[PDB]
Formats: sequence, structure tokens, C-alpha cells
Amino acid sequence: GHSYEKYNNWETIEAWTKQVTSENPDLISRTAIGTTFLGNNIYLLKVGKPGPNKPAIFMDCGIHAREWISHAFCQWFVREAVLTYGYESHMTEFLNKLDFYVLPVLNIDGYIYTWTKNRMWRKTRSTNAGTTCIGTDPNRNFDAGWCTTGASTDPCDETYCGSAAESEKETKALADFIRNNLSSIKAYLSIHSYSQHIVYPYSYDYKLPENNAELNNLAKAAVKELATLYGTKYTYGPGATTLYLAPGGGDDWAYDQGIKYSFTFELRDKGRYGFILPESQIQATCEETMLAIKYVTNYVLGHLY
Ligand SMILES: CC1(C)[C@@H]2CC[C@@]1(C)[C@@H](NC(=O)[C@H](CC1CCCCC1)NS(=O)(=O)N[C@@H](CCCCN)C(=O)O)C2
Ligand SMILES: [Zn+2]
Ligand SMILES: [Zn+2]
Ligand SMILES: [Zn+2]
Repeated sequence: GHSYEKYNNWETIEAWTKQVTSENPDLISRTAIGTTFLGNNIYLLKVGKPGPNKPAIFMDCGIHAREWISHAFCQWFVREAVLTYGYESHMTEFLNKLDFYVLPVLNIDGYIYTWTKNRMWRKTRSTNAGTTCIGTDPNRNFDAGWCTTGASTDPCDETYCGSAAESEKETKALADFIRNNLSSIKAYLSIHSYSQHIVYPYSYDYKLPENNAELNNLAKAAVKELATLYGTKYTYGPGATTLYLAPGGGDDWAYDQGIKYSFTFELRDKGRYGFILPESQIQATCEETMLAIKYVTNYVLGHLY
């Protein structure tokens, strides 16, 4: 039994990707873009009214296993697309003009593990040579300042960069998909938790992006929009300046592919519950996050390139 207001296990999310697609065939198609270490299909939903030569926004959730609110958000986004297409001006315009590639759970093996064995697991579930320590941080596994300071070379560490860039099947599947569709993809959005931040490049080094002023202004406006609903306070800025060095991230990698609107969202809360955000907060968190995501989407539509 799936519910948008509860955390759903992988079997339930997987069944949902199939069912939401079949229920909405003129708005959603589903593909598998690869398989995980343990052989699970990595599903991707293409959300939008089909048309020729459409630009796209790519959004992933569940790079990190324990960040359950992220997984919940990708589901919420699809919920909103199907519920409000035809009923609300902006969502209607968005789905007509753009496609959204929504990857609801990247790190499926890790997600399963948080349901079965260890709620606080972060990494993938792949094995490592010379140790019994398991897993790689997919968000240190992309080929962008790969495995520099802010990632660990120790396979037993939570920020382990992996044996090589894109060593993880999951990372490679995502990067291959974006490389294959690069000319259409205009924005990259990665959903995480917690701490209430909107981050943009760079995180792999202390440097500001070419369009820093534009991204600063856009993040500032998105944070402002988010706050309108419940007064939730987000901070924002370049990743290395606002958060910490975190090389090998999907956002920096996408940016250096030429996707100039690239953001990481770290959702609620600020540490009271942390990763173990109560189900009672799913609705409010997803609804306010929708406002930021739609603001960014509208901006991208107005500044195509
Ligand atoms: C294992 C750690 C000790 C190491 C530093 C703190 C950790 C707990 C962990 N960070 C997290 O879990 C954060 C949430 C914590 C942030 C600090 C305050 C407490 C919460 N979530 S995250 O992994 O999704 N952050 C993304 C940002 C990357 C943006 C550019 N790509 C990422 O790092 O990939 C990394
Ligand atoms: Zn994360
Ligand atoms: Zn809503
Ligand atoms: Zn402008």
C-alpha cells in the first residue's frame, strides 16, 4: 500500500513507478537506466506532455540511503504533476514546455538496507578490495575533482570516493543517462537532507562558477519562495563556501558538462530529527519544497540556452 504521506519501502516505490505510469500514460513514461550492484532496476520517470525537441530538467532523489525525505519528495513531485496538470497554470505550462526526468531512488541497494538492517546507512552496498567494509558514497563518485579533499580514500569511511570515478553502477548509470541526453538537459537538481540548504557549484574546490551572480540571485529567490508557505528558513550559496568541500558530486559534474543551472537541495530539518524526519512532516516539507522547485523551473523556462 503506497501513500504519499508515509515513507514507502523499495518494493512499494517500485510498484508505484509502474502504477503511476500506467495511470498517466500521456504524462509519464518509465525506463530502466541501469541496474544496481545487487541487480535492482534503476527506474527513471519522464514526466511531461510529449512533444518534439523539448528541453528537460533532470532531478534525482535517494543518492543517500538514509535521507528518506528525499525519496518522499521525488514521489511528491510526480504526485503534483499528475494532480495539477490541467488545473494550475504554472505546472501546466511546465509540463507542456519541458520534460522532467525524475529518478526517484538512485541508491536502491542502500535504501533497502535502511529498511532491513541499518536505518542510518549512507553509501551503496558494493564490496571493497582488501576489507570487509562496504559501500561507496555516490556523491563522491562522479568525475568532478574526483577524490580530492572532502572525499575519503578509506573504504570504511562515509565519504569514500570509490575505486575510480563512476566505479559504482549507480553513478555510471546516472552519468551515462545525462551524457546521452546532454543537449536537452538544461537543469540538474539533486534532492538530499538535512540542514535546509540550497547549494550550487562548486563543491570540489574553493572556486565560484562563471554564472555565480545569477545562481546566487536564483537561489536567494527560491529560498524566499519556499519560506512563503510556512516560514521555513533556508540558507544558500556555493557548496564549498556554504557547506564543506565535497568533491565528486553529481551537481558539479553536471555543471561542468555545461548544465549551468545545477542545484543540491538539503531538506528539513536542522538536526532535531535529522535523517529520521517524522512522517507527519512529509506533507509540509514536500509542499514548501515544491515552491522552490517550481520557482527554479519557471526561471529555467525563461532563460533557455
Ligand atoms: C558523513 C559526514 C560526516 C560528512 C560531513 C557530514 C556528514 C554527516 C555527511 N553529510 C550529510 O549527511 C549531509 C547532512 C549533514 C550536513 C552537515 C550537518 C548535519 C547534516 N547530507 S548530504 O550527504 O546529502 N550532503 C551532500 C552535500 C553535497 C553538495 C555538493 N554535491 C553530500 O555531502 O554529499 C558528509
Ligand atoms: Zn544526500
Ligand atoms: Zn500540493
Ligand atoms: Zn533574466
